[PDB]
Amino acid sequence: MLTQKTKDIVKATAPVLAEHGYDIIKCFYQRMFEAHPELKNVFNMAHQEQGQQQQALARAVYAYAENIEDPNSLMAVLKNIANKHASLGVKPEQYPIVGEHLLAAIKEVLGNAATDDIISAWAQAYGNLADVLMGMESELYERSAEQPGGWKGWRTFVIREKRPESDVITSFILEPADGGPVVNFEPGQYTSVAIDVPALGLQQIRQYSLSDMPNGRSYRISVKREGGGPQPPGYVSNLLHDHVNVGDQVKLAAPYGSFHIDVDAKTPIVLISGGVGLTPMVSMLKVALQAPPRQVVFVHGARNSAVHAMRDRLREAAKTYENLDLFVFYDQPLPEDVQGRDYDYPGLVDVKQIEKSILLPDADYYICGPIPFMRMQHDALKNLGIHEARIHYEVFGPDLFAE
Ligand SMILES: Cc1cc2nc3c(=O)[nH]c(=O)nc-3n(C[C@H](O)[C@H](O)[C@H](O)COP(=O)(O)OP(=O)(O)OC[C@H]3O[C@@H](n4cnc5c(N)ncnc54)[C@H](O)[C@@H]3O)c2cc1C
Ligand code: HEM
Ligand SMILES: Clc1ccc(CO[C@@H](Cn2ccnc2)c2ccc(Cl)cc2Cl)cc1
Repeated sequence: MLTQKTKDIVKATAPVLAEHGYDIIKCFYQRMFEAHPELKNVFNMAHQEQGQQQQALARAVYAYAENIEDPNSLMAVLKNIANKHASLGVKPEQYPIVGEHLLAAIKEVLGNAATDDIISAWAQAYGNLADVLMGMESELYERSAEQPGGWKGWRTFVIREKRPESDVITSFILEPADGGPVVNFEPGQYTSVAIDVPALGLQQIRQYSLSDMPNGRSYRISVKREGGGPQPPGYVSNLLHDHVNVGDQVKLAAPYGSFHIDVDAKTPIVLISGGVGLTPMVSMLKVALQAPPRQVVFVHGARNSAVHAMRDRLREAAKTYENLDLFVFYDQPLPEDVQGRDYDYPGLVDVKQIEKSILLPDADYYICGPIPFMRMQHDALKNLGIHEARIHYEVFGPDLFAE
């Protein structure tokens, strides 16, 4: 537990760590993987190769230092991290490993600036946080294990169905190879696919939102091909698209995540998604639609019809259910796409254009999609006067972003 003096050093030195983030990250991974190559099966080996994490790291040390006197705010984001670590299968015995290399890295990068006081302070902060996280991750592991259909670590699943949803998004329906029940989850939650990457000669792990409702038998994920156009292709998403088929096997983690609807609630929901960001919205849609009433506004932005996933299914849903409003935005509509017919509005999702349809009293708003899309939606919702507490978001990447 941290003395006042220790927290003050953290507050005074976080900028130094954030400034040297690139070199630290680079040194940390060089050291850790030399000591423990096997850890390369748990981390992302694309990472580009570390840029996104430097951003994450810079934001994370600042926010930590900015909230070190407020344990409640700190507990909340720790929960999101525990959930992500639980999904990856992070183990208490790995905490001393990360710690040594992180500290050895920080020390080697700061060199002369790495005083005893400073190294002592971040080392205590590493330990304080390690403790909290391990306890949270353990409690999450036990809760999955004990529930009907639950498990710890990886369970083998077989692909039963593989269906294209658009040019770029394909669904996979998964049943356990053992043939038993699967655990319940909250709409909005994710699994993690663990699979061997031939090009890498390594296992890689990626999160995917569970895109259908709980049924007790199977899970659905819906995967966007992260393809070419100067940028290198994604590892796992291309692998699922081209090389995984009906009858092949993957490993899955139990459902985790802190982004979801309260199923027992009867208050309304506004579901705002961009592109593949729709995947957890569909699960929330399908659940909320049973039980009086409940009231769902499904607001989706896509490029056009070619890349619009689940297009015919949502359209049919909007004419079968009185409690569902559908609003579709097309950013660059194809010539065969016609407004007032195949989509509602052109351009980006803009909540002002449907303001009275979305501002249901004491609603909950849920946002998923690319970061600038989420800032944009968050901002717009906040200019209508919705309380920060009523806006919920999930990042398809590290972070900690639109915090
Ligand atoms: C909570 C959560 C939920 C998610 N839900 C979904 C979902 O429902 N559906 C879905 O499709 N995805 C979802 N994702 C995203 C998904 O987990 C993966 O990040 C995504 O599928 C890409 O993985 P990959 O292995 O294909 O790409 P990686 O190999 O991990 O590469 C990542 C990206 O960087 C690019 N890149 C790689 N190398 C470079 C380079 N050196 N220079 C520049 N760019 C580079 C790649 O093209 C790719 O777009 C979710 C993520 C999270 C965190
Ligand atoms: C105090 C110790 C730790 C802290 C504060 C910490 C914090 C974080 C944070 C902030 C993230 C990003 C969360 C997200 O993407 O939503 C993360 C991700 C991650 N952590 Fe930790 N973590 C710690 C320890 C560990 C340990 C011990 C392991 C064991 C291998 C580990 C493995 C990972 C992995 C694999 C990711 C995902 C990043 C990626 O995509 O590669 N972490 N952690
Ligand atoms: Cl200089 C420094 C100071 C504090 C941390 C704190 O956390 C580190 C270690 N780590 C990695 C995975 N899990 C934990 C980290 C977190 C998140 C991300 Cl996205 C990258 C990193 Cl490196 C890291 C470098």
